[PDB]
Amino acid sequence: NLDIIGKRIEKIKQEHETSWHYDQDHPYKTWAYHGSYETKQTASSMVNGVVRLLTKPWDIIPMVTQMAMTFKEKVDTRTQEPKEGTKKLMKITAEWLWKELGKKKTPRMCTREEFTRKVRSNAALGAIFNKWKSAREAVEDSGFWELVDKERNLHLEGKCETCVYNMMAIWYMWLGARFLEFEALGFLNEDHWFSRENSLSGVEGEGLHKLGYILRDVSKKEGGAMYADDTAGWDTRITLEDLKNEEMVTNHMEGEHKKLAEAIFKLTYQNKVVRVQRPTTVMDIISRRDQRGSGQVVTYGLNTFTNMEAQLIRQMEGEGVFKSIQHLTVTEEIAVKNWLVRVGRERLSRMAISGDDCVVKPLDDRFASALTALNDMGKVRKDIQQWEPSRGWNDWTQVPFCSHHFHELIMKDGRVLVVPCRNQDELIGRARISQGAGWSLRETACLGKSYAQMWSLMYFHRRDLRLAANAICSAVPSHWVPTSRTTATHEWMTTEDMLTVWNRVWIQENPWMEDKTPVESWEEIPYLGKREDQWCGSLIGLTSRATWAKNIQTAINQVRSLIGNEEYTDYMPSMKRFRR
Ligand SMILES: CCS(=O)(=O)NCc1ccc2c(c1)OCO2
Ligand SMILES: [Zn+2]
Ligand SMILES: [Zn+2]
Repeated sequence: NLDIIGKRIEKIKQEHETSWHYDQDHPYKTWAYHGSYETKQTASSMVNGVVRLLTKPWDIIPMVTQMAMTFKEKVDTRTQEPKEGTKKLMKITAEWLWKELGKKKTPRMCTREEFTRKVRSNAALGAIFNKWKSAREAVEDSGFWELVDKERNLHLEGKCETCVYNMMAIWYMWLGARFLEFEALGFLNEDHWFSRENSLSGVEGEGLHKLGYILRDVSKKEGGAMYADDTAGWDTRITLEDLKNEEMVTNHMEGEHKKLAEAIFKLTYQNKVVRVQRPTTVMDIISRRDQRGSGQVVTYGLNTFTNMEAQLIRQMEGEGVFKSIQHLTVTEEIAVKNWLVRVGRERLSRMAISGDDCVVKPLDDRFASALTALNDMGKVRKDIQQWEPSRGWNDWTQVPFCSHHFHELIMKDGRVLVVPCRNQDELIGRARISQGAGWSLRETACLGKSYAQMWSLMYFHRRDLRLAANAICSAVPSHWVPTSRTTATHEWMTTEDMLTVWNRVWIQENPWMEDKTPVESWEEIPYLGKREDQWCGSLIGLTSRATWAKNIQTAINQVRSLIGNEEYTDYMPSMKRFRR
């Protein structure tokens, strides 16, 4: 308790000595409370005018228009200690999994140089505003690095002063604490520990154009249904036993790195200090030992790790490797170890795991009712009763993964595309939203262009999105560079011709495409069936959509008149209906 977190608490106390009060009407039950102090402040979603003016039919669709308008009683819950059998299953599995992930990789520290480059190219590192304005300024000023140095030597000493979370559920830290996290644990992401090649279950770096092909490869295995169970609030169900199995990656480290990594896990992950906005407006300084509250990129890799572990154990339960979670007998331990050594890698290859999101094709359907370990680890399924067997999927094209489903699409020349899809109202509603202040018209146009190029590359098979993408690319000056403020692979972020990028992604670099004959025009690139396009939210067949398509040059010219006298290209004649 207070020996590890007290210093951080002590320091915050003295910075607000005029306001410190141990409030008695504090709402916390599962968080340890320490005190309050005086503050007063809060970032709503803004509309992208360029995308909205070129998507007029969706102005009257509430599922689109409501997305631009507008659980902290789940963070204040507790997770029971797993049983002795469960804790043993997790420890054996975690030990084995870190070794497999480590066979072809070397843990190493990430550099000030690597960190500096990251900040000088807009990556959502989740820092705060004070002493310097932005991340860019702090990184050039040598004073920062002396503060970083002071904390760094404190961590080597086994102590912490400034590594404090700020709730808003996204936990921002100051850039310094973020650096020390990245230096110790960035290697998991920077060196692709959760690539499919390295982890067998993972999809880190894979790209939305690969995920369908990966699910179709899992479908080819002999076994039962495909299970895709969502966890209810994964980050809140991370136990202290989970955080200790994750820390075992430090067993693979040496020297300084081992000590620096050990301090991130001990001082910031397995003990936390957080400041929260309460409107009754004070700042509450609360602590807890468990739950996930790391940088979003370390969170992704450790979520993937612990999800891989949890699903191998659920597979062991289905296959009868152990009888009960109450207690592992000495000979069950050797059977579990032996299962891992004998079939562990095969069983990883039966899964696609993206942080808290999984798809599992088990050996058979005993998996569906193998719920004792999953429930006792705290990984309780969403939208199904605790002990009701899982509903599996019989067809890989129906399975949900990373907010998508996947279609098999046959080109007029016989070649097979596996394409990503989701309800079209979600895609159009997201492209009509921006975040943050001070957007110029040019910056808004360049964000519209990023969405349009993503649609041309990933959702070309949706009639409405290929037309809207062509319209936006026609309305934005041809040489203006697509932008984003918060940055999977992003091949649409480019000024290269989108047909050339489509050829590179879907033909040249596609390992599931044997014939490498380039496509010569957009008209060779197919759509979903008309009925399937409607099922997935198309407006084809509506009067509003027909008027929009017919009159699209008038909408393009409205946006061109607002942006002014610039160089534009007409992309509409890439589509048959606008080709005379
Ligand atoms: C290929 C470019 S397009 O999407 O603009 N034309 C196809 C189409 C238009 C109207 C329809 C339809 C299909 O089915 C019902 O009404
Ligand atoms: Zn610290
Ligand atoms: Zn679809």
